[PDB]
This record gives sequence, C-alpha cells and structure tokens, in this order.
Amino acid sequence: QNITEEFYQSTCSAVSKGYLSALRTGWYTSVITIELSNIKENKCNGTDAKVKLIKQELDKYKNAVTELQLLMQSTPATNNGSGSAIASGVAVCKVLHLEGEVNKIKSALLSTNKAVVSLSNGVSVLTFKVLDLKNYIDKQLLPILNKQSCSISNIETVIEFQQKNNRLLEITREFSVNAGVTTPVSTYMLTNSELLSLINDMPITNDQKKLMSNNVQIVRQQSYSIMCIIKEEVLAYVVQLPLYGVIDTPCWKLHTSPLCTTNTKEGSNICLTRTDRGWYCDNAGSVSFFPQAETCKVQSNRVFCDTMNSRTLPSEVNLCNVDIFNPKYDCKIMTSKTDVSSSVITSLGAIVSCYGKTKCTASNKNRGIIKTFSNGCDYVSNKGVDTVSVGNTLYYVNKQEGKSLYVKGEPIINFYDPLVFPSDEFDASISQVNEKINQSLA
Amino acid sequence: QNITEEFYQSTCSAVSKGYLSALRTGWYTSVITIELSNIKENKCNGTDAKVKLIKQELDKYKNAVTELQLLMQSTPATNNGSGSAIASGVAVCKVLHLEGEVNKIKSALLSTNKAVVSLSNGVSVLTFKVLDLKNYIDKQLLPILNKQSCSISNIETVIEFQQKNNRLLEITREFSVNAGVTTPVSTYMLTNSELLSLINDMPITNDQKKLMSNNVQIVRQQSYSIMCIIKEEVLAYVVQLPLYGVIDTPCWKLHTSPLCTTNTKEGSNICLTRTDRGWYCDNAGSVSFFPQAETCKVQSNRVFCDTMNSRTLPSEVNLCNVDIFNPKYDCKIMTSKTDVSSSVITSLGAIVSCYGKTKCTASNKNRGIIKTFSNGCDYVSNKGVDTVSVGNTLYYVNKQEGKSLYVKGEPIINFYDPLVFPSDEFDASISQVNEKINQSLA
Amino acid sequence: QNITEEFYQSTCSAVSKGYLSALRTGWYTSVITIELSNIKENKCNGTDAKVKLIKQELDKYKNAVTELQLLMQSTPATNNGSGSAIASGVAVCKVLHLEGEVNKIKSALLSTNKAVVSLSNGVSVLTFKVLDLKNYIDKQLLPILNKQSCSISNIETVIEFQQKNNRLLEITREFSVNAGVTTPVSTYMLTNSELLSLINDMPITNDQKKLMSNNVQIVRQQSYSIMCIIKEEVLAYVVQLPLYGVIDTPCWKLHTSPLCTTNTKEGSNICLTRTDRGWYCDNAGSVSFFPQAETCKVQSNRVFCDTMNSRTLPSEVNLCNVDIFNPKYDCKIMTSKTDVSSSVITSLGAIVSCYGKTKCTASNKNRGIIKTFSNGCDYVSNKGVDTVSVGNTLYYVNKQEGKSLYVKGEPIINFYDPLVFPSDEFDASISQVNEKINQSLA
Ligand SMILES: *[C@@H]1O[C@H](CO)[C@@H](O)[C@H](O)[C@H]1NC(C)=O
Ligand SMILES: *[C@@H]1O[C@H](CO)[C@@H](O)[C@H](O)[C@H]1NC(C)=O
Ligand SMILES: *[C@@H]1O[C@H](CO)[C@@H](O)[C@H](O)[C@H]1NC(C)=O
Repeated sequence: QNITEEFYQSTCSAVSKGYLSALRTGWYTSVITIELSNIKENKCNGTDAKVKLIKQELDKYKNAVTELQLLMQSTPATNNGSGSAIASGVAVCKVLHLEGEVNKIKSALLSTNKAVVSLSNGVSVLTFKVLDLKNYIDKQLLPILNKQSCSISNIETVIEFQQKNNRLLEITREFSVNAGVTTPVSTYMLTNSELLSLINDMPITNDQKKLMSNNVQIVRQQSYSIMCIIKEEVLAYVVQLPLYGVIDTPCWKLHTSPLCTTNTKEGSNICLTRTDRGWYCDNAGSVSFFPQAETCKVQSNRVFCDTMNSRTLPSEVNLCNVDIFNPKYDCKIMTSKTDVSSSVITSLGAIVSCYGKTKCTASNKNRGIIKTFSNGCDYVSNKGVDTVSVGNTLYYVNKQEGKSLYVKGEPIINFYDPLVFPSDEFDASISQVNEKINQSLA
Repeated sequence: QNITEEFYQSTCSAVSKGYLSALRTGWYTSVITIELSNIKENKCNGTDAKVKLIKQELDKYKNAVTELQLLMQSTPATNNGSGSAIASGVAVCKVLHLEGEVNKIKSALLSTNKAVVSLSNGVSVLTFKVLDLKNYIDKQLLPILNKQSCSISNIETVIEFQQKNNRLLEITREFSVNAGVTTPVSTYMLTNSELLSLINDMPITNDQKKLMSNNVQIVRQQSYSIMCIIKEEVLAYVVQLPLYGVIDTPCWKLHTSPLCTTNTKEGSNICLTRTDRGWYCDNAGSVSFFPQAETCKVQSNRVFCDTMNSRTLPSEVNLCNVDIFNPKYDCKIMTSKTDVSSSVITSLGAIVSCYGKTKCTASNKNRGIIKTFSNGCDYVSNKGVDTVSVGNTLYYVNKQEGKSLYVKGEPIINFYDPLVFPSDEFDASISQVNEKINQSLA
Repeated sequence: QNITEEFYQSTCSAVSKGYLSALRTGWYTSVITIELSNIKENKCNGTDAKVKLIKQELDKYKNAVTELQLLMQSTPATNNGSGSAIASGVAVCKVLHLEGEVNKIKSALLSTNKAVVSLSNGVSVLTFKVLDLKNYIDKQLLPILNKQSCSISNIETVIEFQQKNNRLLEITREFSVNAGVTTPVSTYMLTNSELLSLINDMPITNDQKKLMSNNVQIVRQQSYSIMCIIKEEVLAYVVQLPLYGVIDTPCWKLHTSPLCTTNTKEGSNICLTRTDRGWYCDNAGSVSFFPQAETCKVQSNRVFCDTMNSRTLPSEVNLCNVDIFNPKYDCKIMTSKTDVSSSVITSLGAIVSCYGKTKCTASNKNRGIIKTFSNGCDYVSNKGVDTVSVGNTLYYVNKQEGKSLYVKGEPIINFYDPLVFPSDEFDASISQVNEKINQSLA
C-alpha cells in the first residue's frame, strides 16, 4: 500500500516502487449456451396487428441466427487466429465442431442449466445455459402459429417475447461488428451474477477468487468472448477468462526523459535518454518487463499485466536505477541532438526537461507559480504542486500520496566530449557508446 | 478561408497555409445527475403477466445499478488515472466522495432540475438532472408493489417504465465496456438539447459560444464522460468539455516525402527526408507542433487540436520551409538508402517520390493519364487531376480548391558526396550531417 | 489449399507459402435512402397515456434527425476527408448536395424501393430504400394528431411505431459517435439480405460475386458507411464496398527474428535482423508488400489486403529468402546489441531466439517438454508441439496443418568481425553494411 518514488538526477529518470503484481499466466475457457428452437418457415393466412408484431419480432430471431451463421463461416472460428491470445478458446471452439459434443453439453444442461462437462479433448469446461429461448418459443409461440389460422391472443405475449429475444439480438450485434471476438466481455455476453458465479466455481484457490471478485471490471477488460457454432438448437460461445499465476510480487515503473547539455542554441548540445521505460515486475527469479503501456492496468496499488506482451530480463536489470555504469548489466540508452523541452508525469511527481528559451514552471492552484525550472532535467513532487507547464503545454500532476526521494547526482551527459560523442544512436548502450568513443579516439 | 500550398522541390516537402486555429488549453467540468430510488427487495405473491413484465424490467434497473457500483470500485474513479486528460474531471469526481457534497447537489436540483453549485473545493460547477427516475418509480410503481398483493394495472405503465429506464440502461452499458470513461460523449450521456444548453451557460465569451455551438460534433469527439458515484439515491457522472483558449491564429501542415538521388539500381543512391511533419500553429509567441495526426481534427478551414500532445517550438522553425540550411534553426532530417516509390496526398495536391523502375502517373477521370512522373520527387496540384498511381497503389487527390505554388529549386541531395554521406541517420539534422562529413574528410 | 513453410537458419527468418490473394483495388458506391416525413410541431390539448407514449417516441424521431443534421454540418461530408479511403464515397456524397439529385433518387424509388440511378456526375449508382417511414407516419400517425384533439387508439400502433423507428435510431447513434463514418458496416446500416442483394446486382463478374458472398463478414469489415444529407424528406447515406481486382495470385508472409552471436554476457555479442516482415503478394508483374498486419485479413488460405497501405517492390525482392547476399536486390537488415530472448509464432511453427541465461523450451500438452532450445535462433514445426515458452512468456503454436522445411545454413552473423561491425543500424542493408566495414578497415 506504501507508494514511494526515487528520482535519479544523474540519469534523468525516476522509478515508482511499492506496487503489487497480478500477472496473467493462463486462461480459463467456459462455454456459454443459449437454447434455441429450429423452426419451419410458418406463415399465417391473415394479417392481424397482434400477429404482425410477432411476425416482425420473429424476423429478428431469424436474422440474428443467419448473421451468427455467417460469423461461424469466417475467422477466427476456422483456420486463422491460433497464434494469438484466443488460442485456448479456439481449441474448445474447434472441439464443439465434433459430434456429439453439442449433444454432450445439451444433455448436461436440461436439468440444471449450469454444469461442468468433460469434452473428448480432455478439458473440464464449465457450461452455462443463460437463456432457454426454445422452451419459451415452443410453449407459447409455436402452437399459436401451427393452426393454419393464428390466434388473436393478448399482446403481453409480444412484449414478453421481445424481452427474451433482446439479449440474443445484442450478442449477435456485438459479434457482427467485432468479427466474432469481443473484448471487454460485455454484460450481455456474461452478466455480473453469471460472471461472479463463474469465478466462484473455477479450479482456483480461495485467494484468487477474492482477487478476481474484487476486480470484476478488470477481469472483464482482460477477457475474450468467442463465437463458435449454431448446431442442433444450441448457440454456444466461449468466454476466455484470465488466470493470474503471479500475485503479490513487487513491481515498479521506470520513467525516463531526455538529458541534454545546457546551452542555449541555436547550437550543438548533445543528449542521451534511458530506454526500455515501462513496468517491471519480479517473476520466477527473473524480471518481467512490459514496454507497452496498454498491457498493464493499475488498480489501487496492484498492477494487472499480460505476460504475452512481456520480455524476460535478468534481475540485474534493476542496476540501471542505482548505477548506470555497472558491468553486470549493459544498460541501454539512445542519443540525439533534439534539445526540445518536455515533461513526464510520474506517479508521485513530474520530471521536467527544460532546454532552450522555453518557459517551464510548476504552479499551485491557489498560490500560483512556485517553481521555475532552469535549463536541464529536474523533478518536483506532487506535494503542494497541482500543474506543470512546459511552453504552451499544461500537465496535471497525479495527486496520489507517497513519499518522494530526490537522488542528487551529476548528469552523466557532462562526462562525454561532444566532439567525439555519437549523437544519433537509435538503440545503443553504455558499453556500446564508450567503445564507439575509443575507436574515434585513434 | 483562403487555402494555399507551397511545394519545395529542393527539400521534397510541402506546406498547406491558410488555416485557423482552435487549440484546447483548458477543461470545463459539469456534473450530470440521475435521480434514483432506493428500493427494498419487494416481492409479490402471485405471478401475473402484467406484473411479471414489471418484475423483469425492474431487474434491469437493479442490475444496472450493481454494474455501475462495480465501475465505482475500479479506476479511474479511485487512485490511478490522474496524470492523464481526465485529471480535471477526476478532481470533481473525488470531491463528490465527500459529504455532504451529494446532498448539496441534490438540494439544488429538486426545484429547477438544472443549477450551478459551489463545491467544498471551490469550483463553480453546473449540475444537471436529466432524469428523475425516483419521482416516477415512487409515484406509480412503489405503491402497487407495497400491497403484499400487487395490482393488475394497465400495461401502459410497463411501456412508460421501459422508456424512462432506457436511457439509464444505455449509460450503464457504455460505461461497463469503457472502464467508466467514454469518448466521444454519446447523445445518451448528454443530448443535443442538453449539450447546447450547457454551452450557452458556460463562463466563456460570446465568441467561444458560437464556435462550440457551430461545431457540436467536434466538441463531442473531444469531450469525456466519467462515472463517479451512486450515493444517496443520486447517480452522478462528470462530463469534461474542452475550452479553446487559442482561436484564429494561423496554422499550417507540413508534408514530407523521401528525396533520393536518381539512378536505377540495383545500386547505391543516397536519400534524405525532412522530419517532424504534422500540424504547426502559432501560440503565444512560439509555435505549437502536433506530430500525431490523431490529435488535430480539421473542420472547414479551422484546425481543432489538443495542446496536451504538442511540443513548443521557437518561431524560427518555419525557416526550414524557406531555407533548410539556415543557422538560426537546426532543421532535422533522416537518411536512408531505401529507394522505394511512394506518394503523399497533401491538401491541394500530391507529392510523388518515384524511384527505380516504378510506374508513377497522375490520371484524370475522363481524360486518362495526364502526367508521367520521372525519377525524383515531383508535385502536382489537384487542378484537373483526380487520381495518382504509384506502382500498384492508387491515391485519390483531395478536391478542395486552393491556389498552389511550385517553388523550383535544386534537390539538396545532389549537394552531398555519396562516398562520405551518412546513409542511416534515424533522427539527425543538417548541422549534424555536415559535421559528420567533416570528421570523415580527415 | 496447400500451406507450406520454409525456415532459413542462415537469416533467422521464415516464409509461409501457399496462400491466395484477394487485394482490394477499387471501391463501389451505393446510396441507401430512408423515406422520412417532414412534420409541423403539432401538439395535442390533452395528456393521454396512449398519446403520451407517441409523444415520447416521436421526440426520438425528432432528435435523431437533429443529430444527423449536426453530422451533416461536420466532416467528412464537407471539406476535409478527401485524401483518405472514403474519397469515392465523399464524391457521391457531394453530388447529392446538388439539385435535383435528391429528387432524382426519390422518384426512382417510389415504385420499386430499389433501383439504379445515373447522377449528374456520370456514375451509375445503385439506390436502396430500406425504410419507408414517411408512408407509415402519414397514414397512421399524422391524421390522429391533426384533429386538434387526438384519438385514444389502440396501443398496438405505439409498438408498431417503435419497431419502424428502431432502425433509424440505431443508425443515428452509430453515426453520432463515429463522426458520420462507421467501419465495419453494421447490420443496421445494411442487413444481410440487403448486402447480399447488393452484391448480386453489382457490375462484376460471376466469380467475384461468389467470392464476396462467401465472405460477407470480411466484406463488412472492409466497407465504409458515410452519412450525407437530410434533404426533402429523404435520408441518404453512402455504403462503400470493396472491389477485389487481384484474385488468386500467390501470397506469402515473411517472419523475422533477431540473429545474434552466441555468448553468455554480460558482454558484447552483435546482432542483425531482417526487416520488412509482413505479407507479400504478386501483383501485375511486381510484388505488393504490406508491412502493417492490420491491413491484411486471412480467411482460410486466402489473404484479403488493401492496396492503399502497400508498397510496390520488384519481383527480385523474393531473393532475400533464397540468398540474402544477392546483388540483384539490396536486402535490408537492422543491427543492435540487444541479446534479449523472444519467439515468433509463424503459420506452421515457431521461431525461437534464445540468448543469455533464458530458459526456452517447446512443450507438449500431455507429454511435457520435448525440445530445449540452445543459444541461437532455432525453429520447430507445429507437429506434436502445442506451446513454446521463452523465459516467463508462454506462446501457443498455430495448429493448422502444413508441411515444414528446415533450410540448414550457417548464421550470417558469424561472417562479420565484431570489432568492426556496426551494431546500431536502424534501417541498413547488406551492401550498406559491407561498405561501412570497408571504410573502417582503412
Ligand atoms: C508505510 O506506510 C505507513 C503508514 O501506515 C508509515 O507509517 C510507514 O512509515 C511507511 N513506510 C515507509 C514509507 O517506508
Ligand atoms: C483570397 O480569396 C479571394 C476570394 O474571394 C480572392 O479574391 C483572393 O485573390 C485570394 N487571395 C489570395 C489567394 O492571396
Ligand atoms: C498438396 O496437398 C495434397 C493433398 O491432397 C498432397 O497430396 C500433395 O502432396 C501436396 N503437395 C505438396 C505439399 O507439394
């Protein structure tokens, strides 16, 4: 719960410590079924207002099935889509193409509406029947059609049919514009009462059940819904839920900013920037790194990340935060001559890289300007500061409370000779730059 | 309203002038409230068709509140989400967690349904009550439930309840699949009559009211809707509207394209390309630059950009369009050996970089091919041209009318010696390349 | 239908052959019309429950038109949006601003509801009237309003009006939050029965009709819906369909992975990686290349790509797969010192780049670990393998069946001297690296 932050003046970088991990290492597949009714193209002789409304609402049921059958003919239910994140779901999606797998799940749900199943591929899958639309249609709609003259029943049956058919039409619509795969999983795909009941019945520890139940919105955002088949009066689609195998290991986020020589110009000042910024978490003796910010979602002091878009780095990678010149790890930097001003809003403050004739200030909402940044790379904590201005750009500082630490140190950009410094390294390293200088010093 | 364009043959770049600015420099927060009714889990003894429909439609009201309460437990309403664009909205979202802030806005809306409020944090916020669902439920639905036997009233009350509850269910659905933050702000979050009435009552000049009212769709696309609380029979969510503090200052868009030596090969021809293409606008003595094309939205001759994703550059940056070798500003270029053909559709024409054995032509819809591009970097105005073909790729030229200017000049790629030219500079500059040549000339 | 794959050990790259092309080279524009009724602000004297529901449902019709008129005032219907993919649609969208173009399409649809038209710009466009809402309103809703006292008719007219108005409200909502351009084209914009009937009546060969009809979901994902006008009781919007002019030409996908020297360190090992990975297809004597993976969609063994985001390359570009040192084409590589482990899931297997102390294995679901990768770049086919682990990251192998070919060869990284190797080339080439070595060897 304690959040702390350290700013390294020598490297123009900051690290936000104190977070807890929640890394997804596996998937859990569950089949959601909707009992449907196969109908003949029945038609009535007369055009009655109470019957024409049923005629129109039945067409929505007929068109939604036709649309889902078109989604069944296209990816990812067939062929492409196996080397991605929905691989575990497609495996179950492909099993249901076998017979009588649809009969195996239909027979286990006619008595409870919700049960476990064992498929022929040997995966114990929880099956849900969230809508028994066949039971409703065959009991109150099919006999009235069948007469060859249809009844003029009360119109409340028409409204009851729209409510039963409403959830089916939304699922079809969500699948139709998302190529049969939706994420996050909407409440129409799986309601809150169904998702919570699904979490409580998963082969997981009691600790992981509380974790997922207290962050159901995060679970939805990291889940997938995959359309499968319409076979034998059963509409089945797989919901792929995340399994967090790494919990409560320490995480930290690295913030970087350009570090340049301070001159005003109109001239030549060299720069360097630490690379590989993002989220780092300890994971099985190594360190998992997440470069893309879209993969990690921060809730309170816990970080939910997906290990599919991660890189495994040795634990010595944390040495770049304490000593960038260490030999145990080759810390990576990029170089340039772009002396443009910018600011990075960290967790407990803001890094400000002010260069040229740019006006960089940190202001208070009531008090006004409380700090004017000189040329270079500086830092200010959120304590008492509300906004940071860099030129014509305004940044709002994160207000979450934590203790900050300003680690004083000489900027490492002053250790290099500009006449020999490689000022255009896209993805270099400290040892790569120092040896590139030794060659030019001949 | 006049749009002009200049093509610089020396640098293989173009500039589209004549635009007006509309840069967002601030946010305006307003609270939208929905009066709700806290209910007991009341149940009836009998199952009546006219009552069961109310039973089902009431469950949607009960599930939508439960879903929004789950969104209230997750970000950005708590902790994370303060260093982003919704910072001003989260500040008001956090204030409503205090008491009796919910009672302060509920008391000011029972008489008008729409009023200003002064929160404890000292921000004058406009509050709207767009739906008084409590008044409807407690007057026509609660007494019928309460009997311990429920009435068989007319079914028009059921349809009236679905219309009142329809807007609440859509807001919950839009929030549930967007982590409680939606953009653009949909008409269900804020209708056209409500948004226009909101713009007319904002502390802004009469000039800015006409600007926002004549571009309400652009305002929606640059606005945010943030879910906050469900506390004491009131559902409150903040709508964050943009404030354009820079209006009618001149803007221009820089288009670039690779400039290579003309040889056919199968061989070694060097190339260079101007960097930092995008939108430039004058802003407070400096120039705001917008590299990402997603930040600026062009409507008629006015450019709507967000200064959060901008860089403040000195006014001398425009010298790269008139003299790329000027000493007052270090113009940036990148180099490569990739002699691949490409085309850039500008505002009033198209830049064509034709290299190798590629067939580059500009055609007319009725006439046919009217220009065959030779090897090099050329330009053609939209006057009489409808399409541009580069190899197997077809580009459609923008048809908007403007005067074009072809600035003849020797391509600067011919000034360099290929045997000494650095042909792999990711992000270099003119002075950085000329000094990199002086070192190799030893 | 045959899918094969070749892995080149010398270049740490793979190619997936056997695919068929479906490249989009043109657009087809069609106008979809909705007959509307212009009304006066009629009001009734009494507040009747059967009439108030019509009062409320009519407000949705009045607000949806006002919202679409606001979308008509903004882009892309006016000015900006011509240099993009919707250029062909905007051309027809602009023609309908002329008179009496709206009268020309309204007169051709009062008798069939579906017909071809010839606009003044000379484009034969198919026009559809998918909803005659004017006929319904003026026949059953206007006379009841007109009385100055409105009738207490049966409430089934209210439900029939919500069904007729439902499709109009969804189109307005989809346009309002997408700036008047939606993609994919939803079923509400164009139903399956309407889209199939549209494909059958297009000026295309019988071969292209079967191709589009068997992949209607892919056609929807590559189509655009553009809002145009609300003029003279007619709501018109253009649906832009793709035209595939390149069919059944061979395609292949290039997969690359870093190739480094094998040392454990903590030290200096040089690396190189083949660039320009993605989809390649033969197209008119040349080769179309698609770098972005979002442009190509793979269905079965056919690849649907958009030539707008492609590059035309000579046919000799395939020589980098058989001989990277060939002089006929200058193959491009990038260099670095980043010895981080990673894996690339190909079509019929997986490339594994294992470096350092990283644990890289390929496992079977039932059997367990079946291959332990040594340091270097290796490959394994999907035959018998289900997952691949690289450090703390788990990859699922594509299970589609094909024959794989392991092309043995010495890694080309061993041919270079590390003391003279340029280890930071962002976008270089083989001939560019060998000449960069000749300069340093002086
Ligand atoms: C952690 O937080 C607690 C607050 O209960 C505080 O007392 C303690 O000093 C903190 N420890 C740190 C910041 O190291
Ligand atoms: C600006 O546009 C007007 C059109 O009213 C034209 O007369 C004038 O010459 C234009 N000025 C330019 C292009 O500098
Ligand atoms: C192509 O597939 C057929 C399967 O019918 C097979 O018999 C043939 O050997 C394959 N040809 C190849 C892989 O070259």
